[PDB]
Amino acid sequence: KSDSENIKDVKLQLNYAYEIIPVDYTNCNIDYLTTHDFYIDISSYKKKNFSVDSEVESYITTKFTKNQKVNIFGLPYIFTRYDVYYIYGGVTPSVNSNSENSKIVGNLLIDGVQQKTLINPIKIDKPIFTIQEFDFKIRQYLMQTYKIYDPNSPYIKGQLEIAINGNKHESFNLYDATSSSTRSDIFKKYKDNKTINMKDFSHFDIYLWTK
Amino acid sequence: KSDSENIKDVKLQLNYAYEIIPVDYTNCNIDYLTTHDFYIDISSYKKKNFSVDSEVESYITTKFTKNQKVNIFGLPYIFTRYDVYYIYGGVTPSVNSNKIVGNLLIDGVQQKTLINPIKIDKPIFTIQEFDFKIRQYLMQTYKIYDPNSPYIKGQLEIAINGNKHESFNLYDATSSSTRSDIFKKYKDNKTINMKDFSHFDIYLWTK
Repeated sequence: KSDSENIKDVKLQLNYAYEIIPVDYTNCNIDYLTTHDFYIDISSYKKKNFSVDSEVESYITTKFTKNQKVNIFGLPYIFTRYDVYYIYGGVTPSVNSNSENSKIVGNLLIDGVQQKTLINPIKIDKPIFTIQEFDFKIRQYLMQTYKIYDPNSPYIKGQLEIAINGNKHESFNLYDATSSSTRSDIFKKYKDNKTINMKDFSHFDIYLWTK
Repeated sequence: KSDSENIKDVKLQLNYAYEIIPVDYTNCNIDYLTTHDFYIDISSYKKKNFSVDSEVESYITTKFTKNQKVNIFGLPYIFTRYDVYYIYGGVTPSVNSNKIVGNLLIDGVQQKTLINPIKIDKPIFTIQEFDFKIRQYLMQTYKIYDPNSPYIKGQLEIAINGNKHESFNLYDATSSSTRSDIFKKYKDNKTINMKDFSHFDIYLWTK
């Protein structure tokens, strides 16, 4: 009865996955490090014992050390009866007051043609941030503004490209899911804990396609 | 070639709606009050200008006053580009101060007796907070809103000392219900004093 039914279901899974409140805490202590998990304390914020378990890919926790202060910006993929938030990656070194006021500019292209230059569509206050934080915020902006995950929008393909000084153009599929994808499935990509220093950030490009 | 689509679609809307981190803040200043909205400041928490707009039914904000301190526990129903959380109800007075037990029955057979599946530390709390925590307990433990679970009907009954108990439908959604549709019930800002809370009873059915 249709040839676009699948992309609609894919968009539905993405719209649901990203319509969420992130785990956002700054200047938190790394209580313990395992081969693939960060165990971070956020008890001071909660006023009761509470931690965050950030699961990552190999050789990421080795970049950190116990009792180092870090910032957390991760999307929860599951909830349990315990006072612990479960996220993938989203961990960066906290190196200052975390009150950066840097300008974020980007280009929005649809079907290969520039539509507008986005000025501060999103805001990031930390000097070092994860692509997860940038990705979440930009998708939310796109969801709210261009309805990119609405079944009635013409967008069925899209990429987010982040330009970093040194020809490093990170590129991510904006329609990265199947009709069966859970938040865990969709967020697993963030286990690489990919991080960018705002000072190395040049701009970003959003490529949306209708065919 | 789809079977039992309805109940599954209803469960899906609910599963989507309740799988969220709530707007939870304590000792917040009421910056402004309109006929149906509370505009509460949470900037000190967000380390940036940020507010919460709690929409409620008539004559609820009239029970509060500008600059009174309140606690917030509400479920966001929409996200926008602005630094404002949008919820229904979830507002209680912050008190100088600042024992949940019940049973669980499935298809008439009591499975859990006198359990404390959730925790609320406020001496006064909204039924919204209680309801959210109970549903998360049920979603986590029994996957009550997963289309592949057998639970298709349910009631959450709350007993209050010296008062009539109240019962709430746990599958209160249609196949086209948004988060706003499902959370609209919380606009009554129904609240309970912990000291008056007696116990609860959860009933689930597969038939």
